[PDB]
Amino acid sequence: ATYKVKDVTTGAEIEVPDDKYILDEFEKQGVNLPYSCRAGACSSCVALISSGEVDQSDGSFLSEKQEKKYILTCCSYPKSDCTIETGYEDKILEDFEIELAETGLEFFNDLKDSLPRSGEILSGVTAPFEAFDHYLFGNGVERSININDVGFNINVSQIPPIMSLLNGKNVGRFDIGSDFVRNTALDGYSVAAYLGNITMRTEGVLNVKSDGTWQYEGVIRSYNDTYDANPSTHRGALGEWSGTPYEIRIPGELKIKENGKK
Ligand code: FES
Ligand SMILES: [Cl-]
Repeated sequence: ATYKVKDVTTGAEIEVPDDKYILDEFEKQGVNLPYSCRAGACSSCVALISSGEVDQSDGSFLSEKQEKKYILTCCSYPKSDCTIETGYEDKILEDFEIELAETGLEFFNDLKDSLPRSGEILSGVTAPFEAFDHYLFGNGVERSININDVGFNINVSQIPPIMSLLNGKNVGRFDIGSDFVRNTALDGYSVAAYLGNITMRTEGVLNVKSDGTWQYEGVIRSYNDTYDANPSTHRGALGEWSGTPYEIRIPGELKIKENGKK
């Protein structure tokens, strides 16, 4: 047989026969699709499949659960009419990410009939689903969440302006006041999945002694997150599982106090 496989990404619509790989056939009819290993052992050629099915048993990199929504194009034979989305490597979810997504949606549905779509976002495990629902249905209304409710786990070792002094023959008392970017994946997938990269500010004093002991004390504050979950973002990846961008105000001050030895 020969089933039609459409690609959202390139727009193409190739007739691909059940005995041939999706990548190869696309390449034959002139469509350049991404790849690297060509041996079923990475994710360079991964696509989302949103309808139809395939035989990718020839590949191994994807977990059992990944394979429900993701295919490896360099090892995939269609078994039906397929719509897919190539170029998905940079949006793919890891197993532990998919588990959190699956569980958090289940819990979100448990409160999705009385969502305010304004004010405070509810913290924790439902936040990513709440922030995304607001993206679709909130018509750009500002939202907020206190910096102490987000669930940040921030260490000195993760703050560049502090560490550029701390890794260096620097001794004495240093006042530090600077913006830095926080990739909230450091704080675990449930914060990342709605905050992504966010600009923060730390103000405090670092003491470094000749003996190598140091201590730091100060605070952290956050600028507003710009929430955009369009089709090319990680947040959009969790969504596909149009809107309007919006701000998340993150008021308050987080306190920071640590010490160590070089
Ligand atoms: S290119 Fe490595 S899995 Fe297809
Ligand atoms: Cl600055």
